[PDB]
This record gives sequence, C-alpha cells and structure tokens, in this order.
Amino acid sequence: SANNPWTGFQIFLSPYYANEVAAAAKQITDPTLSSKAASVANIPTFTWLDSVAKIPDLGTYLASASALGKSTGTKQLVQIVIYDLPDRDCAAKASNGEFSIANNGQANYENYIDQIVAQIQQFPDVRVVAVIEPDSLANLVTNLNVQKCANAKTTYLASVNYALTNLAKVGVYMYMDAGHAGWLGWPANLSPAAQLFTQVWQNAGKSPFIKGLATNVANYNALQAASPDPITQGNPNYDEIHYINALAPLLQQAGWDATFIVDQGRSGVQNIRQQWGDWCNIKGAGFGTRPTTNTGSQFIDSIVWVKPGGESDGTSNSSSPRYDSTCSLPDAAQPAPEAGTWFQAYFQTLVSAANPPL
Ligand SMILES: CO[C@@H]1O[C@H](CO)[C@@H](O[C@@H]2O[C@H](CO)[C@@H](S[C@@H]3O[C@H](CO)[C@@H](O[C@@H]4O[C@H](CO)[C@@H](O)[C@H](O)[C@H]4O)[C@H](O)[C@H]3O)[C@H](O)[C@H]2O)[C@H](O)[C@H]1O
Repeated sequence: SANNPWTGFQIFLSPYYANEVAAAAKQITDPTLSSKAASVANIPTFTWLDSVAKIPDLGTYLASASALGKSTGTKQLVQIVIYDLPDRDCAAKASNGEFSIANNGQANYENYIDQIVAQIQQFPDVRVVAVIEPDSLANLVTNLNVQKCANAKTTYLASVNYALTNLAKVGVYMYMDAGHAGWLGWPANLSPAAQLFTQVWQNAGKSPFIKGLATNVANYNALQAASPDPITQGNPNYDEIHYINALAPLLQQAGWDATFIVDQGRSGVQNIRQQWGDWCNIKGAGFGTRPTTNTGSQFIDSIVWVKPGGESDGTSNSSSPRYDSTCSLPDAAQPAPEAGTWFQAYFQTLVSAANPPL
C-alpha cells in the first residue's frame, strides 16, 4: 500500500546474530564458504523477545540504532518478534515459554509488554517493526480440539490484544503471525482465519499500525514455487504467494487493507520435507531470498528473515525436559541442540545450500 514500513529506512543489523555468524564462519574450514558465511552477518534478521530476559537487549538495540542513524544520516528500523504468550505453543509437544495461565500468565504477559513499551517510548527516532506471537492465533483457527489450546483461547486473544493495543501507542508497525500456506492457506481455513484476524484487529481499535500479517515464520515454504512441493497435495495454495493472494481479499472485504511480510530465511531449498507439518531443524534447508521490499506482490511489503537460520528449533535429546519429538523425525537434522542455541552443522548447510547463492 501507500506506507511500506521499510521504505526510506536502514535496518539495524542484529549484533547477536552478527556475533553468532562471525564465530560460526571461523569454524568453517573451507575459506570461500567461510567468507560466504561471514557475509550473513550483514543480512537483517528479526530479534526474538522470547522472554523478559531479552527486554534489556531490546533497549540496547534501540539506543544503538538511534546513534547509528545520527552517525550516518539515516533513519533506522529495529525488527523484533513478540513471543512470550502464557501457555505458549499450545498445540506443541513441548514449549519453552516461561509464563503459564495457571500462574498469573495474563498479568505477567501484560508486564512483559509494558516493559517493551517503556523501552520503545524512549527512542522515538527509531522505527520498530514487530511480528506478533508466532504459533499462537493460527492454533485458534485449526487446533481448538487440542485441550491446551481450547483452555488457552481466551488468554491468547486477551494477551495479543494487549500487545496490539499498547504497542500501537508507541507507533510500532505490527504484523500478526498467520502461519503459512500449509496451515491457514488450505482454502477451507481461509475464511475462519480471516474472521479471527479481523475480530482481533477490531478489538485493538483497527489501529493503522496493525499493518497486517506475517507468514512462513520459522518455516520453509516457497514464496513462489517452480512446481508444487509433494507435501502440498490436496492444497491448491502450495506456496506463500497463493496463500496471501487468497487471504488478502477476505481481509479487505472486512475493511482491513492488510499487507504481509513473508519469512524466507530457510526457504532456499524446496522439497526437503516428508510431511508439510514437519517443522524442526529440517535437514538440507538453505538460506532463501534475502530480505527485500522487491516482493513481486501488491500484498507483500517485504520478504524478511524472521527466524535466524542456524539457531536450533529444538533439541533431539529425548531426555531433555524441553524435548519435542518432532525434532527426532527422519527429516530433522540430528543430533540437534536446545532451541535457540547455535547449531553449527545446520548453519554450514544453510550457507552451502543458499539459493540464491551468497
Ligand atoms: C499445525 O501445527 C502447528 O504447526 C506449526 C508449524 O507450522 C508448529 O510451529 C512450530 O512451533 C514450535 C514451537 O512448538 C516452534 S519452535 C520454537 O522456535 C522459537 C524460534 O526460535 C524458539 O525461541 C527463540 O528463538 C530465538 C531466536 O532463535 C532465540 O533467541 C531463543 O533462544 C529461542 O527460544 C523456541 O524456543 C522454540 O520452541 C517453531 O518455530 C514453529 O515452526 C506448531 O507447533 C504446530 O502446532
């Protein structure tokens, strides 16, 4: 649409991912692949606020971006993921979310949002783009038969509402997570999804800062596939562009001219999954299209890298209290370390298999 949050801004590069990548490139023995790997630190990624412990880091990133913009004559943009719902990941076998509905989860989550808002408030010269709660609202479309999700529904809705309402007060541009083509892009899921996202947008006051939806976050789908991945049989929306082309008009009819961002950080290699639902450390993934507003679609503001490729999706150690057995499937790279920790072998393949090449 008229106002693309990225136009005219320089994206602040994550220092944490930069540290991980430089350390990783040092361990890659081939010199040429090593320099390819090091250049990944110059590719903008999203910073995940997956716990309250990450909020002080948000503060430093905002302050660093502010000073960088003044130093270089630019306007800076910081990319964040809001990811700390109580009873997080309600349909999963394991979750690493620190908050529970049973232990004041709503109030704890509000305080998490309040601390984030208090940081952002202090740096009005820095633009912020936030992905709102991956693996949350999409469960309320398809997974209400999961008892943990059914019992979490009112909390997910209330907490996402609190995030939208209060981050809007400090001008954050917001994209609600909306799964991917193999989750909500099934034609039969489109209208239920549109009805839910519209109701959430309405509850938060239809703020213009609620720009739309984020798709393929931490997943592996093509934006535009050469041919349908065999995992997609039965779904005519076999890539993200088909999904977005089908969902966007439904939102527009509800009065919400929604735009989209699409994760492609691990989409360089297609046809690597046995089943579409397999999401953990999928073996053979490559870095995909680098972030750009040259998206090829009226509905898509930016291709983005939301999930930082190289950080594990989960351990394959079945004795871990955080073990999700999805991470032991035949198409999951193994052995894999705990979620969020660096997975060096996986990063090296992401670099080697990058498409386009690095
Ligand atoms: C239809 O069923 C659903 O399918 C979707 C896939 O379409 C499943 O979603 C997957 O859910 C997993 C959780 O159950 C998460 S793993 C999750 O990843 C995040 C992102 O890495 C981890 O957290 C933070 O990441 C930061 C950056 O890496 C780190 O700084 C921090 O340390 C990490 O904690 C988190 O710990 C992991 O648990 C998948 O991303 C998602 O695809 C869904 O489960 C099905 O129900």
